[PDB]
Amino acid sequence: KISQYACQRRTTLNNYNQLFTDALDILAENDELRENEGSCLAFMRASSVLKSLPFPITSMKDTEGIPCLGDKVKSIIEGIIEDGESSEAKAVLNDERYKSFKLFTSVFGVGLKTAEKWFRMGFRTLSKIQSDKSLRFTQMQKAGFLYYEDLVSCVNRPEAEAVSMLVKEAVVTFLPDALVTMTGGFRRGKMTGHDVDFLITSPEATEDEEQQLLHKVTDFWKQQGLLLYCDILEDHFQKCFLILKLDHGRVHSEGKGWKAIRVDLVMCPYDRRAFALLGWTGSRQFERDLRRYATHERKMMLDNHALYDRTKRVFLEAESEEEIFAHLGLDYIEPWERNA
Ligand SMILES: Nc1ncnc2c1ncn2[C@@H]1O[C@H](COP(=O)(O)CP(=O)(O)OP(=O)(O)O)[C@@H](O)[C@H]1O
Ligand SMILES: [Mg+2]
Ligand code: NA
Ligand SMILES: [Zn+2]
Ligand SMILES: [Zn+2]
Repeated sequence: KISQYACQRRTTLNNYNQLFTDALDILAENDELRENEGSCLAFMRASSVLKSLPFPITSMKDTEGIPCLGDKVKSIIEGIIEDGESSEAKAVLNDERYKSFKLFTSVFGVGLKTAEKWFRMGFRTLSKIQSDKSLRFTQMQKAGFLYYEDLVSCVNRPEAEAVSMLVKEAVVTFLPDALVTMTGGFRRGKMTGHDVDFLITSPEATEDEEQQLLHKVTDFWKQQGLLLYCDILEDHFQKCFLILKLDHGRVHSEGKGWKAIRVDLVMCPYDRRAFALLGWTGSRQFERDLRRYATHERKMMLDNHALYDRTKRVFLEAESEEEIFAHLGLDYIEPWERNA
């Protein structure tokens, strides 16, 4: 029996139901833009469970016994079986509010509130936004527009590895015992991503040394002329959202000779490294279900910093992700099996 929880399913990148899940992902994204949290969650859970299937749905009979497939979702699956397309997802792709919100929030520094403001002002294109004489932009948005074409092109594995080298070189200069781990999509086996994420931790660094590392690393890059954008502002761990200048010569896999890359660095206390690694590896749906399973099935409270047992009234310690899964009573799910 397929569990309703992503943390009790193995979800690899070989999706046999991309026709269904691409449509369900568009409908979920539209509900997120329209602030319809409930309908968003229903489409996300349905899409997630279909991603775990070891076979493609080819008839409505194939959906029997699958959880998280409500009547609305089954109508969408039925329609795709009928003519290979989703009329509902096609209408979203042609909707002016959906097109505008996707386009505006694709700019680094632009969220739902700014996207909504620009749409209600009558803006539909980034060219008209950028060239407007009355609009005032945040420092994040200015960087978002300046490096737009590089940031909107996907980061591949040779680029991610070239960034990892840069991060490690900088970090070990100030903390030689530091452990630097690539997290996010790339840790789950993905070939591409919109950014590169790293978890940094040090077994011997003091509270002050831990606090100063991201300032030291970014000042070092600022001096080297590689820091294009930097925000050291917050999970509750110290983190930074950056734009780094990646020289093409550093990539072992034409233009200006470099590419702007979105990089996120997270510094955590050594003792919480397993909780942080688990939270930053993802996927988003895998994390949501892990936390929901912990609460509803185990009366435990899980986040990126700790695991608390409400019955035993104790915090549970872990040196690895495997120990967290064991505390929760779950079979271990490998990072490449967390693509829920
Ligand atoms: N601010 C935050 N607080 C807690 N957890 C976070 C977080 N930001 C991200 N995460 C978790 O860490 C991961 C990476 O951050 P993001 O780059 O924004 C999404 P991603 O799908 O994992 O990478 P992608 O750009 O390759 O698609 C996600 O899987 C996410 O669930
Ligand atoms: Mg990521
Ligand atoms: Na954005
Ligand atoms: Zn990120
Ligand atoms: Zn916390």
